[PDB]
Amino acid sequence: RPPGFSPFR
Repeated sequence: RPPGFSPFR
């Protein structure tokens, strides 16, 4: 869970 991560599914 890195910084600036985006939503999935």
